[PDB]
Amino acid sequence: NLAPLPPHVPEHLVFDFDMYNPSNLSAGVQEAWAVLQESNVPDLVWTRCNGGHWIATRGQLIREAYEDYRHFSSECPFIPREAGEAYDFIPTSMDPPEQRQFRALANQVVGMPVVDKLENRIQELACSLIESLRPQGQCNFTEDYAEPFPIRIFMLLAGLPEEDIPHLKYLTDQMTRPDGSMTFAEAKEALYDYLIPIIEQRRQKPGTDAISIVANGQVNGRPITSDEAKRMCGLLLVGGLDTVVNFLSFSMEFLAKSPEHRQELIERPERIPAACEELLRRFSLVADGRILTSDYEFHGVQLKKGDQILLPQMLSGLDERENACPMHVDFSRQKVSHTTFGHGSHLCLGQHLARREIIVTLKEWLTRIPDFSIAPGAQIQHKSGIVSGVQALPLVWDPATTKAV
Ligand code: HEM
Ligand SMILES: O=C1C[C@H]2CC[C@@H]1C2
Repeated sequence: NLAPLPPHVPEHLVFDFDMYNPSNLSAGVQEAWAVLQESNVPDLVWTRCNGGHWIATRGQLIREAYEDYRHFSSECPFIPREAGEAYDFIPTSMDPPEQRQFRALANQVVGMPVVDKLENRIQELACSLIESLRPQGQCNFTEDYAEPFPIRIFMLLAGLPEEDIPHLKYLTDQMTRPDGSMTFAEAKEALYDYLIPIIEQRRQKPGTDAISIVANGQVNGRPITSDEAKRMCGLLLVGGLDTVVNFLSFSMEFLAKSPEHRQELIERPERIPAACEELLRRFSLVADGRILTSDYEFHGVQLKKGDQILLPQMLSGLDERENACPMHVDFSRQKVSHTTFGHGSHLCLGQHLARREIIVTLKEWLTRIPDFSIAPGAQIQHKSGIVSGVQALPLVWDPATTKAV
């Protein structure tokens, strides 16, 4: 299902990439997207899939488009258009200068100072989850750790019941990795239906949770509205539930397959921070975009007003111009270049939280379960979309080689 090429699109620029079902998926999701960076592909291409849109394939263009909010607007950041149109999360669907006030608030909730406050729980949950797994010599890492670890920390931050997870998780998944089961507007509506009562409850009787803080915040000297709070929280959920979860699986899948990388972190712990950035570069997983506010010539390609462009945050760091031997994991790279957390005014607020969750996990897992591998004959399946994921990750290990702490 390729849409007919618009008249302004030169046929030499066509490359029919399906962000939702890329051809090389078997090889891995990063590898499947990396095809866009082969010598045969122009830097800026047009795909006829998903209704037709542009894709920037290079770190250079991605960074520029991100910096340029005057031309590339956040207003409609998701492909396909219907999804981008229904998308109304704050601060993500807004441009500066309006964005700024909303960002300052979300920052109060997810920011540095919150991490510093939650540090002991993160460490506590990580240790508890691992210890519980250790003696079993086998898990489903995605269901057993990747999911509960980050999610329970989020549920804690948000003051939401663990009971709600499954429901919330599903709706979130529909938004980033649509199934066909529900349209974006539908999913969005369901999420909002969930939240509305909660926001109401917390405007009345405020707590110390993230929702209470957002529901009663000030923006541009006045109180946030119910609709604004709902739009903020909807974003917080997607970030809390769907990002860190997916990243850990990719990282763990890699560690499971590379004994020498595990060893390196075991002996040279001082390398964990560097390694964490290198995994962020190598297993980058977000791809959203922007919308042209007007006709604009960019790197000699004529973009028309209303055109959408995918600016895959995932691709910057896989770009050979940015990182020599990009598909290779090297914890001792002199410079790890990526835009895994974005670039420009929308730079990820939760990055501090995400790095803490990653680093604790590496340190704590390796401490207790230094030697593990993928279950014999398990075929690991990746999934692509706005946020790419791993379907399941069966791990196996010998209990006898683990260490209780
Ligand atoms: C590995 C984990 C994560 C990745 C790769 C990631 C990636 C991103 C990216 C690429 C953007 C910008 C999108 C754009 O420019 O359209 C973003 C923005 C955002 N992320 Fe993160 N994120 C992660 C974790 C989180 C977490 C855990 C939270 C909160 C619980 C979160 C909250 C946010 C918020 C609030 C923004 C919007 C900032 C603004 O618009 O000013 N993120 N993230
Ligand atoms: O809406 C979105 C922007 C990035 C963070 C969550 C999801 C991907």
